[PDB]
This record gives sequence, structure tokens and C-alpha cells, in this order.
Amino acid sequence: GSGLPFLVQRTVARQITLLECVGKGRYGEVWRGSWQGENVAVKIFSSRDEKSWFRETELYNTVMLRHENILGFIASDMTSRHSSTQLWLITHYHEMGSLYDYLQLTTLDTVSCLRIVLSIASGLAHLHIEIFGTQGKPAIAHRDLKSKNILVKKNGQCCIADLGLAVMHSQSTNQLDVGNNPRVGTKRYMAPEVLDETIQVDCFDSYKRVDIWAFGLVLWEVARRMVSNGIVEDYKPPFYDVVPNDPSFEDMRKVVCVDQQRPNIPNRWFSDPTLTSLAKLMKECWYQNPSARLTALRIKKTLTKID
Ligand SMILES: COc1cc(-c2nc3ccc(C(=O)NCCCN(C)C)cc3n2C2CCC2)cc(OC)c1OC
Repeated sequence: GSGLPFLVQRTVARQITLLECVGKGRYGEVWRGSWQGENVAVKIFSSRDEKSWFRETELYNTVMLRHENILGFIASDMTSRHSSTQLWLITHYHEMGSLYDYLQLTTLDTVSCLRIVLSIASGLAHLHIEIFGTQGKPAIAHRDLKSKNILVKKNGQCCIADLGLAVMHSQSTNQLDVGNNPRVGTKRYMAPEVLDETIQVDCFDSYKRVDIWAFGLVLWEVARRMVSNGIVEDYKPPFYDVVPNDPSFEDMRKVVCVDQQRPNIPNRWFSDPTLTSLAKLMKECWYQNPSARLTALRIKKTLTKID
């Protein structure tokens, strides 16, 4: 699969030392660990998210998922630390952390903004594309794409993380694993058809289009932090002004379904050719009609032409 052979995976988990706790949330904890003096990221799952640990483990072990813009899987184990049994996911360590946190610490210029959003689009296209053959992969929809689930590399590229809610489709299998309620991700980023539960739960391409909606929101988050003529916006989450923290489903439905509202475009973006192009791009990710939204490959192409 994507990481070490399973025999090595078990020995690796035992050979890891946990050094520093860099993240904690409802998902559990993330640690900087060390394997033979090399940094690794270790996510220790909460009981609430144990099923996501299992789903992500089986995905990465059974699908060859190696791509510069997807978080690099190393191993998964149910191991003991300090006499407690724990669910570990071990990946490449990205010292910069999440795009969410990174955007609050610094600003971007044209080159670094485009590098971020193109690398996300490239990772998303690779997830979404079904590749046939013995070394191919099922199509994968992420279902919780957002800035907290994107990591930043030292070179300014990003990679998409956290495949615990992902759904997969092969020409072979017919029954998607939609898993009952479609409202599984983060409410602030949910597409209208998820919020109002009209999404065709049996149609795999419906889930790709939900990802595209969320990507447009991430594009907006990032573009706010690109400086033009010494001007930048502060970091804010999508819809931060029109809904409260931890917004309810009903909060989101009124904004996105009834009123058909979208994040506001700052006026100054139309003084800059890159931000003007990005504004147009994100609007093509947010159409109410899911089938009108651009594909990840079309977004990737457009971003490549902007530079
Ligand atoms: C091993 O599995 C995972 C690991 C990571 C992950 N690696 C990380 C590596 C470093 C850091 C992190 O802050 N260093 C300190 C630098 C702080 N700067 C914000 C300035 C934070 C990391 N994090 C998450 C982001 C919140 C905690 C994220 C995952 O899903 C989003 C994940 O699950 C697949």
C-alpha cells in the first residue's frame, strides 16, 4: 500500500519516541515523534473518532496513495504507550503545520499564494481521479476538505490530510460507503445540497462536487492573505460574519440555501490580476447547481495558466 510493509509498520510504531504534542482537539492529539532520529507526525485518535482511524488505515494500506500533495502515510498501529492502548496514525512530519494556522501567522505574495492553491488543486485532482490497472487507485472524495485538513511544506507547497471520512468508488464496486447521514463533515464548509440533504447519496460524482464547493472556500481563505500594494485582509473562516462559531445546520441553510449567499469578495482584489482571476475561479466552485461547478482538473489547469 501507501506506507511501509505491514511487518515494518508494527516495528516502526514500537521504535517511535513521542517528543512534543503539537495539536489537540476532538480528534485526539498530534505529536512530533522521532523514528531513528527522523521526525514523524503521530496522530493519536480519540475514542469518538476511532472509526475514522480504522477507515483511514484501511484506505492507505489498500490503495497506493503516494502524491506530493497528499499527506504521506507511513504506518498505522493499535499500540501501547504508558500502559494505555492507543490508535496511532503515523505520517510525514510537516513542521509548518496546518494551512489554517499558517494563514494566521503570515501573509503571502503572488508566487506563494498560487503555489498553495495549485498544490491543493493538484492533490484534490489526484484524489478524485480513478486510475485503472494493477497500480491504479479508486476515485476518492475527501468529504471534509478545509484549511485545518491541509498541511504546509517548507517549500510552500501543501498536502491534503485526513482521509477518515473519504468515500471511494471503483468501476467494480457499486455500493458507495456514504454511511447514512450525508452531513458528516464541517458545517461551515458544507455544500448547499449536503445542508438541505438533497444530495444524491448514491451518486459518487455528487461527493466530488461537494469537495469542489469546499475548495472554493479554501481558495477564498488563502487569497485574503495574499498582499497586493501593501494591502491584505485578516484571516477569517468562511462565512465568519454571517454565522456564529460552531454554526448550526439551520444557520448554514439560511445563508447558503435560502439566501444563496457566498463569502464576500474584497474590493481590492480587483486591483490585482491574480486575485481577480482567483475571485472568478472561486465563484465557479460555488454554483448552487453542483453540476455547474468546475472539476478539480479544470481548476488545476486554470491555476497553472495564471502562473
Ligand atoms: C499524523 O496525522 C495527521 C497529522 C497532522 C499534523 N501534522 C502536524 C505537524 C505539525 C503541526 C504543528 O502545528 N507544528 C508546530 C508548528 C505550529 N505552526 C502552526 C506554527 C501540526 C500537525 N498536524 C495537525 C495540524 C493540527 C495538528 C494533521 C492531520 O490531519 C489534519 C493528520 O491526520 C492525517
